[PDB]
Amino acid sequence: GGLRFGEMERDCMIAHGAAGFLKERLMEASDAFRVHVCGICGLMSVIANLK
DNA sequence: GGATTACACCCAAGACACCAGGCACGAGACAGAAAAAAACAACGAAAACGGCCACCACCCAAACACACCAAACACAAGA
Ligand SMILES: [Zn+2]
Repeated sequence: GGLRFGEMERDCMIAHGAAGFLKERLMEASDAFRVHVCGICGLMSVIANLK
């Protein structure tokens, strides 16, 4: 498994002002995903066929 | 009446529904409700007996008068 980067760790990163490190811990070191939203209704009901 | 009560990490151990009355269909019986007839109200037609005008005579009502009684100004008495 992986180690939990909990809420108090986020508080310490925020105190340090390290925004890029926080974004990288929570996205690229974890469940990063790409979704499509509708520019009109703003719901994730867009049907994307990428191929 | 609800709702919240440290943070991170390690390990082990058990279960991962079974079994029982309701829906459908599955058939009777008085009750939810429908059909009928006979004693219920009235009206048409005949019978004779109760109701209305006479006739009628005896009992209650009015007039006359009697004596009797209740009563009312006032001459007299009285404080
Ligand atoms: Zn849309």
